[PDB]
Amino acid sequence: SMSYSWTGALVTPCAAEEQKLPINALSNSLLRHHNMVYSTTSRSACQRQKKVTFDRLQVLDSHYQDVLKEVKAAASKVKANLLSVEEACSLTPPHSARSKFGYGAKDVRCHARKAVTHINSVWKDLLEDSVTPIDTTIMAKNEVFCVQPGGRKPARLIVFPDLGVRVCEKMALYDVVSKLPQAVMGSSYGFQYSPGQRVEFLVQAWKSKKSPMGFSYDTRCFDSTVTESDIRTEEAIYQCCDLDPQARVAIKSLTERLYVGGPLTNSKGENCGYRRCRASGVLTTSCGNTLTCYIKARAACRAAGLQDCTMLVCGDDLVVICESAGVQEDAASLRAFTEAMTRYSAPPGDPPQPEYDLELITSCSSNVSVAHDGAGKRVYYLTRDPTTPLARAAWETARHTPVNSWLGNIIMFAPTLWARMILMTHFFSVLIARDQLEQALDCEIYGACYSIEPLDLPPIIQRLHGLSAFSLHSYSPGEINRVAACLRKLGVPPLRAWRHRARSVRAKLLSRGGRAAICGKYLFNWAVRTKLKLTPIAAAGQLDLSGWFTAGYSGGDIYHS
Ligand SMILES: C=C(C)COc1ccc([C@H]2C3=C(CC(C)(C)CS3(=O)=O)Nc3c(O)cccc3N2C(=O)c2nc(C)oc2C)c(F)c1
Repeated sequence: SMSYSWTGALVTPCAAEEQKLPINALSNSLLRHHNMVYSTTSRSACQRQKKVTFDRLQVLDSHYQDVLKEVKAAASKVKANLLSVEEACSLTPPHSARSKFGYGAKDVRCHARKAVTHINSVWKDLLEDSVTPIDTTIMAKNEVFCVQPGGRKPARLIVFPDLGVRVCEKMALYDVVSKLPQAVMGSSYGFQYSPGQRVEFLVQAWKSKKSPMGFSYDTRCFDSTVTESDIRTEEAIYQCCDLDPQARVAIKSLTERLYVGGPLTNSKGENCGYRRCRASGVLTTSCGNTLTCYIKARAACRAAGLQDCTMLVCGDDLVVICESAGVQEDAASLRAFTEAMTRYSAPPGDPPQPEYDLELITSCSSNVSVAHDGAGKRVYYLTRDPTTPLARAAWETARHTPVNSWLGNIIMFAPTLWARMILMTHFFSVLIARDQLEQALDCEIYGACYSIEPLDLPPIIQRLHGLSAFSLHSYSPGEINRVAACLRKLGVPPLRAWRHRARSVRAKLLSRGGRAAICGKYLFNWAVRTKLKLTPIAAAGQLDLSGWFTAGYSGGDIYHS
């Protein structure tokens, strides 16, 4: 079966799409080489369509079936509930795509009668029709990157059903996709961990091995590798739970009418083609991808003869750490792993490489690195190449965007050199300049949208990373070099310039008192030689962070609050 078939109609925009980073004084103060920063647009959709379109050959075997049985057995212990229309409405993001039926996200969030009447009709139709494919829209994502001269990445494609259907997905499946993944994959389910917990997991997994070896496995176009049988298997797993009778009907209908495939319509209403793989923009994308990746990977580890594996799975992202059998044996085992994954429909982009140092493994864009606290104690933390974060931060300074990656990056990468010295300094300075310090902003954590107050960053950071996040120094030479080269590449001022700026920002924050002063004291202690004593933040204990690290929701149109 082909992942997609196409009619020749274009993937079309629904508004003008700005291509190049605009010139703005505040954005330019972060990053000057604006010609190297671009947004993907519908203009490159054809290139992406070509890449994501291929035939899937899938052959399953006894290891695969053995793992599937384990998963179904674990699922049978789960109880999940329906959400009410009101509950589902409250999970809809404020800038969720408008319905084609005359209402938008705001109407959903305020339980407007036109929205609710339509939602109720969609629900009824799910209960009454289990077969007619549901329409989806195909759009080109507008995402910002820095050039790497094949130059520019083509746009990723998002495929999503109508707003009314999305609310019904929440009613049928929000509780399932929030509970089931952790229950059936246990410690391997990556989205249950804060950043601090994720680094603890990876480090302990590595340390526990006599002679560790690890790798990341990069499936080429994972969504396109997911077969109709994969998606029906997911449905069978969902049905192992104790569910409400109406949920069972809706879940089957959603599977058969939406998740397994369906027609692709552009923003002009034209038929673009037909999908027989994973939809990138449905509630079950993260759960389904994670389950499918886990099942295939766990089976493939057995096929590969890998010894004492520890896996960490987040959607299509897979890390395995295991006991080395020797260099040639390990290399052969990774070839066998790849052959198994390939048989299961998931061949690699880049072939996996065995790594014998933890820092060399990249997972969810990130690698483990080490710094030191004030007493010379090694502290592990997750970092990443800052290029994309910085490029997006510059864009988000020049233009108002619905969701701010910069805030998510500060939250998730708070212990890093670059988040601390550059992102914190820049954004506190911009927020002060624009008189926006007190304003909550939308960002994403594991794909769910949150409204977060920047003045709450210090206790958030303490909870996610530990108090040491405000005291790290003596970073690794390789990390320092990577950041430095990024700054030269992008025309970002050097770190010592940011330090000078941070001293001013800090004094301004301290002068304001309250939460602002806590931001000055804790976030910018690094910028002064005469340091303040950083004691545990009282507010940290009081923060309700329930649901932050429960499940992944990228593509699933979820808002938490
Ligand atoms: C704890 C760590 C420090 C390391 O582990 C992480 C770190 C971050 C995420 C979140 C996020 C990001 C950007 C952020 C921070 C700005 C927001 S985020 O937390 O949602 N990036 C990434 C990646 O760069 C790579 C993979 C997945 C995601 N993420 C997704 O959820 C996601 N899934 C899809 C299909 O696409 C995306 C963007 C994650 F899941 C795991």
